[PDB]
Amino acid sequence: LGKFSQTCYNSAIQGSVLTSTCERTNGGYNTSSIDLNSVIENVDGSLKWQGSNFIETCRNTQLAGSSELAAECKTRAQQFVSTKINLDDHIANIDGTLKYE
Amino acid sequence: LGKFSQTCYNSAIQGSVLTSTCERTNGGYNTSSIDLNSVIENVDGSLKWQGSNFIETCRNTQLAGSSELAAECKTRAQQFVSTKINLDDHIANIDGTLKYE
Repeated sequence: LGKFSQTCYNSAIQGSVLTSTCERTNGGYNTSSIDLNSVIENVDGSLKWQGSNFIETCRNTQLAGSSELAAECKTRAQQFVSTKINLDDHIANIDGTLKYE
Repeated sequence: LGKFSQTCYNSAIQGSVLTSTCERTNGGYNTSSIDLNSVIENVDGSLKWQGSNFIETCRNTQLAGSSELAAECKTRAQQFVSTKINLDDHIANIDGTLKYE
């Protein structure tokens, strides 16, 4: 997975766009770029690799306790993980209607 | 932030949709549902709160060395902090072109 920099060089970032000159399988080089905006995100100040849609990659979603979303979610290696998240962290009651904050 | 469960009852998860009977600012009960699909994501098997669009909430992006993207990104409390991520984690050279895997 990854490791572009081992066989590429003259790399540059301009905003979210990475450009690099990379060795071809059968010889010679090619310059290309990739826009990282759809795959990297800012999570509370940290750059992180964007995850997947949970309805697509998790099964058996259900409420655990009174406030927790639980599911079995796939790793990038297709192993299932038992996982919980507390909806009380960012889900509020505003005047009777559920809202995110 | 949050704490919907202190003032809501009969809470239900249907797929990505959360439903609850909630208390209203000035009495009575409200029933709302909210879709968690846009605010929670599956990160490597873990349910996590989804972050922000990076080019919209970060600045001063640069490549630090051969493969580290460095930036200043805004935290939830609106402060800029320094952060980096290793592009070699998921950016590959596929026959001379840059690809995410």
